[PDB]
Amino acid sequence: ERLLDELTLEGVARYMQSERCRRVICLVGAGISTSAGIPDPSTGLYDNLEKYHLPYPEAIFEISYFKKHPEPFFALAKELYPGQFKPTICHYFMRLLKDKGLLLRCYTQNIDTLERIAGLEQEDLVEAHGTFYTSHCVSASCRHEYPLSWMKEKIFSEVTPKCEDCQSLVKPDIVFFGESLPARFFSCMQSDFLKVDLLLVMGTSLQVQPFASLISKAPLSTPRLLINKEKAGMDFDSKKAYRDVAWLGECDQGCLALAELLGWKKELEDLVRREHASIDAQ
Ligand SMILES: [Zn+2]
Repeated sequence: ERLLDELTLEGVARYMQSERCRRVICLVGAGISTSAGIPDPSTGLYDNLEKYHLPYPEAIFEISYFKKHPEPFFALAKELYPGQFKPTICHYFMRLLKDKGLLLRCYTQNIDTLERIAGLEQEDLVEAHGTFYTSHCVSASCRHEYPLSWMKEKIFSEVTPKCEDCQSLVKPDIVFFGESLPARFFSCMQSDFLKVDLLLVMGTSLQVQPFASLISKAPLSTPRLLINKEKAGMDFDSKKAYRDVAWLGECDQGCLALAELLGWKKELEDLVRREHASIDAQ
């Protein structure tokens, strides 16, 4: 019955080498980007906003307030926006899955675009909270699109981004409070998990819905691995535990350990130093 030899990282790895493990879905959150300097989340973000004199601290990420007073959001973005965008070991572990024909999807809660920087393409990605990768004019008759290079220079230069056709405000394609999740999230979830062979859940405690409910959409036999600072969301320990495995610690170290067990570690670390060097050159 059990598709896993044993509820360990080793059994996951062995399963990953069986003929039956063809289709892998990654579900990732803020914990896969912390080691890249991206924040988030009781990290204190809403605790430092007095200088923006907001009606309430969360207004800085609320769509209706943003459309009226975009300047706090874009000043906050400049302040928090990292000096470089270098994907983590964990990001490049997921690119190996893509490169070996194992990645069905990466569903991500993150907006930092590191999955794309690491080499995942749009077909590979479900950006459940949207992304800074692209931005759009907020006027419904226009919706002119702007790339990250454009939005980045506007934020760094402290120039409120305005549309070059109609002068309306231009917003990054991230999901603000008051906005709905992208259609791509709900459409892809309808069938992606009907026949997935493994769920890899990394850097999320599965406290956020409807993203957390994705893990219950897989077949009951599909093994599920959690790489996270804390156990949550799965049956690791009861008398009925049969398919869920928890590795507790930082996402990067967990991916390195999984890589070693598959014989992927050399290939992975060689991808990291290489890609990080290209980024420093730019
Ligand atoms: Zn416009």
